[PDB]
Amino acid sequence: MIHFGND
Amino acid sequence: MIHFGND
Amino acid sequence: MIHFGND
Amino acid sequence: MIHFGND
Amino acid sequence: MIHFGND
Amino acid sequence: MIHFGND
Amino acid sequence: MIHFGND
Amino acid sequence: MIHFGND
Amino acid sequence: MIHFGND
Amino acid sequence: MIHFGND
Repeated sequence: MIHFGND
Repeated sequence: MIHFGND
Repeated sequence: MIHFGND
Repeated sequence: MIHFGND
Repeated sequence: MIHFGND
Repeated sequence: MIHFGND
Repeated sequence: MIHFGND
Repeated sequence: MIHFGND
Repeated sequence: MIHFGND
Repeated sequence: MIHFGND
């Protein structure tokens, strides 16, 4: 997985 | 998965 | 899956 | 699936 | 402007 | 403007 | 401006 | 501006 | 996994 | 500006 952004 | 954005 | 946007 | 937009 | 998607 | 989609 | 996605 | 994604 | 952003 | 991602 790749996440660009805040949790 | 790829997520561009906040959770 | 690919998501452009916020949850 | 591909989603352009917010949940 | 708001863009959900690639350029 | 709001764009849901690729350019 | 807000951009969710790659350039 | 806010950018979620690569240039 | 790769995360660009805060938890 | 805020950038989540690589240049």
